Amino acid sequence: GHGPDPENILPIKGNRNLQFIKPTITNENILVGEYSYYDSKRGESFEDQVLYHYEVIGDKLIIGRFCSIGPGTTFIMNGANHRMDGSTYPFHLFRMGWEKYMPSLKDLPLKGDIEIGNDVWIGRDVTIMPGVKIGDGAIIAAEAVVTKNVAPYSIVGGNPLKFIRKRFSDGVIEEWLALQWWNLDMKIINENLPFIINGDIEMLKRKRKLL
Amino acid sequence: GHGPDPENILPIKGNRNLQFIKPTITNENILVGEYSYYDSKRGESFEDQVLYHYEVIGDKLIIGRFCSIGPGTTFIMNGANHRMDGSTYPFHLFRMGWEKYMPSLKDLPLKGDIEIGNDVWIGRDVTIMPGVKIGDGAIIAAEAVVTKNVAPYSIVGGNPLKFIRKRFSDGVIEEWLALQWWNLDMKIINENLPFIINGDIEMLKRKRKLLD
Amino acid sequence: HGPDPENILPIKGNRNLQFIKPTITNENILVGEYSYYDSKRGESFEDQVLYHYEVIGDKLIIGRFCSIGPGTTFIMNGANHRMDGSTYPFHLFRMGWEKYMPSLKDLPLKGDIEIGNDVWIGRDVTIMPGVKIGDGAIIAAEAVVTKNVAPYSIVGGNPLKFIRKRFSDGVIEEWLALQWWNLDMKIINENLPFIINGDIEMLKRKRKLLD
Ligand SMILES: [Cl-]
Ligand SMILES: [Cl-]
Ligand SMILES: [Cl-]
Ligand SMILES: [Cl-]
Ligand SMILES: [Cl-]
Ligand SMILES: [Cl-]
Ligand SMILES: [Cl-]
Ligand SMILES: [Cl-]
Ligand SMILES: [Cl-]
Ligand SMILES: [Cl-]
Ligand SMILES: [Cl-]
Ligand SMILES: [Mg+2]
Repeated sequence: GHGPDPENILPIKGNRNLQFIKPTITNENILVGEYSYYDSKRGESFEDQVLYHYEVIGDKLIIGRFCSIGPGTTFIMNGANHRMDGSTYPFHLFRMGWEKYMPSLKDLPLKGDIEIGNDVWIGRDVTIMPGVKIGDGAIIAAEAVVTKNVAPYSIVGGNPLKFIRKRFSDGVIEEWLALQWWNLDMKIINENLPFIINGDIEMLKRKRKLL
Repeated sequence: GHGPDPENILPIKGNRNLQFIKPTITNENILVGEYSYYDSKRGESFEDQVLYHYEVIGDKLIIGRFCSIGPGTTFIMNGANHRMDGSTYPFHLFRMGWEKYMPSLKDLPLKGDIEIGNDVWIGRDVTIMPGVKIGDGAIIAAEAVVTKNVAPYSIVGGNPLKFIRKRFSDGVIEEWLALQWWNLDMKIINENLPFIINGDIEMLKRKRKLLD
Repeated sequence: HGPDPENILPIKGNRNLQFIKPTITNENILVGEYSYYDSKRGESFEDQVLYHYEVIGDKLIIGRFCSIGPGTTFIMNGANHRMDGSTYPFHLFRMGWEKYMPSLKDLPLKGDIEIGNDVWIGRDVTIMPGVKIGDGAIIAAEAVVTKNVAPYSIVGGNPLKFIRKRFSDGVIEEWLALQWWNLDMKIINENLPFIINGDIEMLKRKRKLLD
């Protein structure tokens, strides 16, 4: 059985910062696929990086498989959102007669769930805004503030986020998105690792005898 | 008078991070209005977020009332601004003969006070540069670097700062600025609170027309 | 006359501002005299050098009399992954994947980070791999240096933007021809009132009688 145990929190026995995210999950509304890792700074858990995530709001954080999440990467959820109709001041938090002004969930600018695809490389100290969707194979530069959606297999970075370039031609991206090697069994992946790594997409298609 | 005590440092039960700024001010030249709060990370003091702030400079940091100041927000004052006529190296700091090369403040590029208005929402990890004016009701996006003045009731963000959009119409902004609910008595603030929150500016305008 | 460049803590009472050169213990880090690091809480400069691995052999070079603000980070080439297909570092987890380690040809290595002399680097700046920064250049705070920085130019932001040139083209050439940082400390101490007040025309007179 080539490969590490995806349920083993600390796969690299010399390393104590790099953690497989999935088996560390405790909270709800957080779904992280197998083999996705978080390379922490001082050993902090991935969930500590998830901020403003209140069960009451119901927003979710979805991360696909085989994702590289750099140290300091922050996920800002909808809890950070202030009401923008009149004053942005959350009077209700202080109570003492102001709890009657408790906002409804429909009074708040809810941006939705954060969805991160598979095989995603997220640079160091990246901050991710609420409602952001990130496509498979996407690359996010370090120190980037992801203020919008990121296309599959695209390189982006900066504050606010800027589109740098697309990794492969539009046709090639289609083939990767049609293949979805991350959803295959580990037996198949291990037998296809060379072509996945060197990006020989036209060999993977021969490897998978389709109809 | 309903509402929390503005003198109360930690006004929320079971919260050790969100603080009322004004009653924490120990240092000078930091003028912060009532109800303006700082939601700290590890419970750190607001003043610790104020950098390069030396008293003799008379450099002032002004913040209005009812401001939301996110965690990690730092305020860069003039202070340690190196000379830019030649070498930016601060020789005088190391002394041992170099102390005579202390820059005259006439030779220093002072930008002036940091002035932040009322009802301002500043996101997490924002950096604010010297001499920056921020108008009432503005919104600073998270991780932003304020390198320029921010117009009242506008949304800004980025590094360097970019203008995103205006919060409301020009006419509606004028109505808020003519209102100045933060400058009204707490009695009548509570009396207008349901409208201040849902943004019923038309009602607020009517209430103030009545108050003449 | 002046401070001792071999003194780790040049200022009495200051436990944060360090001379970088006498603190260096690791390899491939070359820092000139009088260049200092004004740390947040006393941390060593080397700790601000990230993804610096011996197996790559990339170097960090910094001239003399550089001001480096707190939180400044230097990102080296050990960060980037293979980008031909999957950016997932399989080889790290081993257990049958160690064979999939990428060669140097497979990696998008950007080279060495070279910073000149008399360079002012603001607080919380991040330096990307392969970046060259000219002499006298000023790096604004919070900036992410994603490209080369011309000598005596002011830059900042993420990604890096060009703000302005400090002096005219002629004056810049004159500073670059002067190189006061290469003069003997006896000569520098005689010219400090001119190095600081920027009066370079008087320096050209003085260098003429020196040459
Ligand atoms: Cl919760
Ligand atoms: Cl959604
Ligand atoms: Cl764009
Ligand atoms: Cl190959
Ligand atoms: Cl300037
Ligand atoms: Cl703009
Ligand atoms: Cl009153
Ligand atoms: Cl190493
Ligand atoms: Cl091996
Ligand atoms: Cl010498
Ligand atoms: Cl002078
Ligand atoms: Mg930018």
